[PDB]
Amino acid sequence: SMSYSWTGALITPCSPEEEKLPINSLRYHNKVYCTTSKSASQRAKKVTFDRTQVLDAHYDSVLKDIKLAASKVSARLLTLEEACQLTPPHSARSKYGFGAKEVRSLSGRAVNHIKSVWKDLLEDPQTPIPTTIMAKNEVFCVDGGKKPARLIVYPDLGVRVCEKMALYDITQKLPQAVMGASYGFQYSPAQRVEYLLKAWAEKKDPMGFSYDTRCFDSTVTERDIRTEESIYQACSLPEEARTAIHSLTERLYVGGPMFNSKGQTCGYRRCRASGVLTTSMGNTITCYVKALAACKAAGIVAPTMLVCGDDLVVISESQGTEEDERNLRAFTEAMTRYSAPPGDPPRPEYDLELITSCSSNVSVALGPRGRRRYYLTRDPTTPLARAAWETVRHSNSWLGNIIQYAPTIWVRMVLMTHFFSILMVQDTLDQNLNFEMYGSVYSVNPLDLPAIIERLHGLDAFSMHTYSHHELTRVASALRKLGAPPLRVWKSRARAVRASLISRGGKAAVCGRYLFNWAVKTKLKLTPLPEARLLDLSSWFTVGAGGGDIFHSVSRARP
Ligand SMILES: CCN(c1cc2oc(-c3ccc(F)cc3)c(C(=O)NC)c2cc1-c1cccc(C(=O)NC2(c3ncccn3)CC2)c1)S(C)(=O)=O
Repeated sequence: SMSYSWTGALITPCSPEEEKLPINSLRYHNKVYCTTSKSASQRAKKVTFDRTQVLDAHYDSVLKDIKLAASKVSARLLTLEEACQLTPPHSARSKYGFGAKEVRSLSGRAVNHIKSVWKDLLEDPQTPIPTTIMAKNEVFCVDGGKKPARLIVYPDLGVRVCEKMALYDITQKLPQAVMGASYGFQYSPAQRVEYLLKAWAEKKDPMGFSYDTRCFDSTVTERDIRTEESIYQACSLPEEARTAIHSLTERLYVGGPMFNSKGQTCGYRRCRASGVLTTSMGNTITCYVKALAACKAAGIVAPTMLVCGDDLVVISESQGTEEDERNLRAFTEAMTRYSAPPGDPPRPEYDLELITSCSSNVSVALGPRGRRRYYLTRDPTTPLARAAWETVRHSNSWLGNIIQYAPTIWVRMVLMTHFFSILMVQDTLDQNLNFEMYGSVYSVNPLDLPAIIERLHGLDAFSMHTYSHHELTRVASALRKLGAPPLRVWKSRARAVRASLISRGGKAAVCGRYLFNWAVKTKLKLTPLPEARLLDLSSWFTVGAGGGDIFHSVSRARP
């Protein structure tokens, strides 16, 4: 069927929008742009297409294996209170006279509304649950042609809290149980790099590829979503959870009406809703089922897979150049029949460093003893374009980028320097900041960055040097494109930021010493941070990182 039908009503904004920075620094005015609801119709057309799905014995066999693996899981309902605390503080307010603040504080109006939503899920398994469709306002660098806005489709806040009560515990247990080491979200960046190097090394002759599905959410069929429900139902669950999961599947996940911000009927969806709890989990499991079945259909030899939502990497035993091309073509044809055709056809790679996945590539630099250190990086154009917009306007993406890409030269020299300088000038350094990342929210105090970085990337993230020529060229090109200061200027700025941080003492001084050790002549010998050992970041290493309206925070476990 068609992924979407449209009434012709526009995708409308809820708040005023800006395509360009106001000329009210104004050095980036013509270097950056923001997507708005004005390009929503162009995106709507791109995400609307017919799906045909033909499954075979390879798909059937893999699905039977997943269902048996899911049978081992036991999951429980979350209490209303647990689901309320997982809700981010600025999650889109309900249409029923309450917002995330009232949800988190367990106010009478919010609680009573959520209880009647839950009761309604138990009593009615069919009435379509309305959704809102919105165009995202995201920043990119001017370069072919302006990117149209991405679209999000979500149910009301009351329904979102109910999804957590029914399925949150499943999202924390089911993906690892059915996918094992293939489940991408479980790894910190250092552990992902370790897994990739190990998978590459355990091949007699390694060949790898990334597989980019064209608009994965739209390729997800009604049958794929009802199959996801049957994988959920294979778990040992309380009866109440089974009823609510079935009702959420038929009333919301399989499809339903979409309304614009004005309350006008906008369209009808027959594919994945971008803004529901099960998007990240369902995409991960469904991508995994299709890809493993396609590996079997193609004759991919000894595959090792890594899956994060719709991002997929397959590392296997090379069968020779001609055979590898033939097997990848056969892999693409099988993925196409399963309703997952590619954007660009996959290419066999014989160097792990040449594979791009989740917009990232593995790069090499040297450590304190001149030993090789592998890390994930990416083109910094979009992170730097967003940092420029957010500095000119207010406050976010910079914190998410610092955390994910802490060992990169562009984070160390540019992002870290600029944002620690802004934090001190604002005198709002010792505050927890909330930042949005793929539909979920994280609360991090910047003063805790050294311990967080050590836990995620290791102590080598503060002592890496001799970055690659490709990496240095990519960073210098991005800064030039944006008309931003070159790398040579960031060292002098970092010395000042480091001095200011040290002069403040305490945690601020630890940030100065660890994060900016690269900027000084007389390097200190950085030792492991005892605080890093106590960190509890359990929720961070789950599908919750890829979406689902989840609030993640930094906890500290007792020894
Ligand atoms: C999204 C970027 N990253 C990633 C880079 C990656 O590179 C490959 C990859 C590259 C090359 C290759 F040959 C094979 C594979 C990935 C892959 O698995 N492809 C199948 C992959 C996944 C992520 C990722 C995705 C989603 C969440 C988090 C995530 O939660 N990140 C953290 C975080 N995010 C926010 C807030 C706080 N913490 C840091 C934990 C990571 S990265 C650099 O962060 O590891």
